[PDB]
Amino acid sequence: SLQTCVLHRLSLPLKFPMRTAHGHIREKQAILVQLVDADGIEGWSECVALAEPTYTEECTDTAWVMLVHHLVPRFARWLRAADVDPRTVCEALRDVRGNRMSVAAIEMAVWDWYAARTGQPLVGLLGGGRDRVEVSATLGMSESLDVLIQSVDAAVEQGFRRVKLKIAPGRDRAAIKAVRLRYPDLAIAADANGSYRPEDAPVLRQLDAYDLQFIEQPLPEDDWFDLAKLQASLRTPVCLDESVRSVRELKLTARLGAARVLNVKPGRLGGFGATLRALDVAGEAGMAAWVGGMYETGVGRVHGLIAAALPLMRYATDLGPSDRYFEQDVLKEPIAFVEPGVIQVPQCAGVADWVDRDAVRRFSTATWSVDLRT
Amino acid sequence: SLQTCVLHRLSLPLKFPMRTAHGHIREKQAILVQLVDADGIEGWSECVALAEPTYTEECTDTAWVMLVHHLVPRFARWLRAASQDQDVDPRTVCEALRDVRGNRMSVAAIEMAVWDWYAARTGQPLVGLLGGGRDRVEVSATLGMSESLDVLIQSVDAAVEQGFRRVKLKIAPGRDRAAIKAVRLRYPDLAIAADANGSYRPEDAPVLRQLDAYDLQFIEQPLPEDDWFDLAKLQASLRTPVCLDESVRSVRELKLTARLGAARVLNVKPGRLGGFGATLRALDVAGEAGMAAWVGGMYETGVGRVHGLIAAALPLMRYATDLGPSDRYFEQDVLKEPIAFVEPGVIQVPQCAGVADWVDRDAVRRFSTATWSVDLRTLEGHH
Repeated sequence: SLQTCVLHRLSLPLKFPMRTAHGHIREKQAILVQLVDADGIEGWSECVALAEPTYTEECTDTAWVMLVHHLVPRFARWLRAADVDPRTVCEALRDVRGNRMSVAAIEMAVWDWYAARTGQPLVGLLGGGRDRVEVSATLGMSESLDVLIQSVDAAVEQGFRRVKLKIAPGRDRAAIKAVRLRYPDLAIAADANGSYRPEDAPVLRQLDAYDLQFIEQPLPEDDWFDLAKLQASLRTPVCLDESVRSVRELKLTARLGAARVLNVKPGRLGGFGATLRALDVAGEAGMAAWVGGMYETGVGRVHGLIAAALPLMRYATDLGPSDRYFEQDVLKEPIAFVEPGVIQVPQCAGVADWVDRDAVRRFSTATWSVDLRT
Repeated sequence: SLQTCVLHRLSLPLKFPMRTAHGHIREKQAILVQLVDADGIEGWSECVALAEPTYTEECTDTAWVMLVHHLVPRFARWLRAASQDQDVDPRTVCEALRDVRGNRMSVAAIEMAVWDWYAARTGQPLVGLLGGGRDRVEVSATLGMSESLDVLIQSVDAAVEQGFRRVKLKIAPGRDRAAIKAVRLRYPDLAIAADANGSYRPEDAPVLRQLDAYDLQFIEQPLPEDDWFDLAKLQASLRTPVCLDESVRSVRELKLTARLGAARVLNVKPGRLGGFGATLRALDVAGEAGMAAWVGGMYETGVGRVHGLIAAALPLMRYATDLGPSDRYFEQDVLKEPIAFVEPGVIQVPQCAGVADWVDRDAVRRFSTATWSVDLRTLEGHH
């Protein structure tokens, strides 16, 4: 008996404005979806599209009109044709190409609502066994090795269980060697941001000595055949992030043996059902995965942490505590470490009771709603 | 220099309702991009995004905000760069937008209006500017499917009587072999293509293989956009070329297609690919790979249709275009003079140094549901 869909557009000041090409990003623009049934029971979710289409093609502005004028009307029409199963929600959105982050916002709000409605932990409905998740810190490159080392020192001293070092041609082996020299037992992964070419196979192979968890995006996006050849020659798992947009590119990856680890963003995949399907494909291929982040508000952070509880999510998540992102977030209690470098998996039956509604009112720049029966 | 950009959101009544997906609709929404320089020289283009995101992920609503709030500001910033100081080279305009992912139909509208402005500024035919040699192009007709084989054959005769040099039949499992067999027997020498719109699955391969007996020019989009290896295996099993349209959105996807042997024919739509420069890069790669290409349609207004016929002049565009005369689609279009056959089934390639002079300003104005203008030097616009 879902009755209302309310879209909230928010701007939250970032604690640590991020550098871009021509300036800086100081606010997180996010869209929260709030679903309300006839009895007042709610489910919420966050569309993770970023303000500018620099990381994927969706951005807050285009997500907003996609929800308002296309996906919400479709969802309402589908509702008006017979209790609701959150596993079937994407059937309403059958005919829509891409727009997976806008689609995810609807689909995840419906799961969140259904957890609230049934009073069952959302993580339990999805099949998440893990009770706590380890968290990684990402470290930028530095021309100075001493500066890189200090950044690792500071991370380890803040509790972190994994570090992920950015690397690139001429700025890889020296750094990783010096880090592994200093911390023989630390989990270290590397992120190459597509800076290597197939000729660099021997350099990457050289890194096998350091027992990296994975090397993320070694080659340009869509160098699929080159990637499959490169992974065949490396003992270290290749990890893909933006190269795998959908369950399809995942099947391509599996068939070619092009990578062994996935950076999963449930919103980018199109929601919880899509994440579960991806983990099925991945598990059958003998791959493993971890949850990456999109500097989410606490609503999306909660859902990401729940996804990180899923069995195949064997590596550390990039989702840190709220206070690494925002001075003030949208939850009554911020997400925080429960042990150094470790976060408790959210056991809420839906996030709604955890939302600070005064904080959502204050950060809102626009609101739009519709009666789903109309 | 270029001083103003005006975006026009249009709604054009159609002669009769066009087929949606599961519906029909009365009116074609379109976005035109208009650029004006300090001397009053103009370029136009059409953003080909459809009203619903059912063919690709872009639609009218999202393309409008992408243009207003993201791409036009980026383009203004680039126009003020020292390197655009004396000449604006349309070849390089995509560098203003190099940090945007996807959004290729919105990107293409910028890029193509700049090409168009540049031809008008230099008084050179846009087609020669892009290396398009053909002087004329042949035109195909798309025929819907009916559970009546009579309706079908009647539709085919009607297309043929009108001179169309190809027919493309809509097909689906259970309504494929019978229609094609009948048309092929009746028309032994007619170019026939088929468009499956993703209606087949890998288990249907035996049915599609039965189709090789009819010598189709291609079968378009046989499978969903679900798995590249299913496609590769199907094409390897078929003597008939597979044609991809929406499955190929970029030159890199075309590289992968060719590497997989997943298809042999490309439906080119410059807007879907990211503009004229992207289209030339796609044709390079398709020709190197042994693929044939042709230009498809998006129910374009006159602006988009003119630009699409100019791309269809390019050397590798070896098959007929789906871009037919204005009047098949609209009582009143945005050109002073409708696009028409020069001979039955044939259209003269536009020789305009830009389409600006051909635009009916009154029609553009009547069909406008929204209009946004911006001073390109400052960045103040209004509604």
